[PDB]
Amino acid sequence: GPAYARLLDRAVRILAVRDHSEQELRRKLAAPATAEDYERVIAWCHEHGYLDDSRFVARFIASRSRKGYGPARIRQELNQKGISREATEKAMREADIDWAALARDQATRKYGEPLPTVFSEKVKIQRFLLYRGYLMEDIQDIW
Repeated sequence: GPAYARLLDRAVRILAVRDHSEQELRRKLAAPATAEDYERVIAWCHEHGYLDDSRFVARFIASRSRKGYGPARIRQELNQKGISREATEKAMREADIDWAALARDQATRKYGEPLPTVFSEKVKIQRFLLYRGYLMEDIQDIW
């Protein structure tokens, strides 16, 4: 009906611009109609390719990993975006990204190559990589 069509126009205009998670789309539809009208719009967007959280999460992991963030931060950010843990874990497994190698790269960029090895400097390097979201397990072998 009228509410559905008005909300559909609003949704497509938002989504035509750039990728959103389904939850990001909801927040924007709710920013300045029945529950069924919202759901029907959502459903249309998925059917016509304007929403696809699996595509969204794969792209997000790729992008954030290239910017020097590790899994623990990426997972937190995805949760904020309303991506299911299921979608996140599948896309993580699929991306098969060598986090230890990317961490080593961030470290040499900030701290030089060969990496510092003195105890007090190594601790600072570990702190930096952990804050970036790399796992202790990722970090243990950069040396």
